[PDB]
Amino acid sequence: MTLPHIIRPVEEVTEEEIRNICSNSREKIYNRSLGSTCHQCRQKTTDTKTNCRNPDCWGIRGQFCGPCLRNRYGEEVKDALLDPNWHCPPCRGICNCSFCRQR
Amino acid sequence: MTLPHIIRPVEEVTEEEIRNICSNSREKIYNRSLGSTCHQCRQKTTDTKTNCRNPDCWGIRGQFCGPCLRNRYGEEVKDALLDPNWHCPPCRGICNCSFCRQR
DNA sequence: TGTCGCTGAGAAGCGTTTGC
DNA sequence: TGTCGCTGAGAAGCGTTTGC
Ligand SMILES: [Mg+2]
Ligand SMILES: [Zn+2]
Ligand SMILES: [Zn+2]
Ligand SMILES: [Zn+2]
Ligand SMILES: [Zn+2]
Ligand SMILES: [Zn+2]
Ligand SMILES: [Zn+2]
Repeated sequence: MTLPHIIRPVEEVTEEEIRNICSNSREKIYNRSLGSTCHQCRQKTTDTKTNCRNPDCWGIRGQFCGPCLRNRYGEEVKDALLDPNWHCPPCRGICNCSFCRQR
Repeated sequence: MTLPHIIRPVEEVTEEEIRNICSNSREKIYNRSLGSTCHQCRQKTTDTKTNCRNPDCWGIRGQFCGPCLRNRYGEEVKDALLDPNWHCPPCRGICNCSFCRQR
């Protein structure tokens, strides 16, 4: 059931993907088929989300929506998508989601 | 992929299952279809194996073969199968398998 | 510009495997 | 009477969800 984690190279990141980053939480488009889930807000939407570059990372915990990364971690998805060494907050051990800050 | 954990009641344990407990490791029958895996020796065989009674337990880590439970933990599968309150060594946190004693 | 609860999740088994 | 290495594993998303 675990969705495979695939590292998208920074040179392979499209400007269409960059412009499809969500800016306002309430303006999201839910899609049970093509959408992706943000680890923080746990909403499966079509807006572009971050991609963890840690080889040992797995699953969906590296995917964060636009609003979530800039409000819970003070970082921009556009910078994380083009960051060669970006690790998700779970990898950094700084995730403050409902689950992570309890466990 | 996780095999569901089902608690077999002690009153529902068959004498045929009891007599099918493995006694010698080298006299095991491998079966990729009907066999079960022992958490300790990691062999999928048809010999009767233990069943953890912990409700929060999951997966295969509660299944131990005859030789493994009596050689690594000094306990008998026949006693564990009829024990109302038996928890597997992983639940007791005393598992000494190759993986558990490292992590 | 905004978030958590809840279910169900939380591997398993072949291969290179058997104590001195 | 006997055991470990190795791959691949290690959730995800709807519902009861949006900061004052
Ligand atoms: Mg799974
Ligand atoms: Zn989010
Ligand atoms: Zn990560
Ligand atoms: Zn988290
Ligand atoms: Zn065994
Ligand atoms: Zn158990
Ligand atoms: Zn173990």
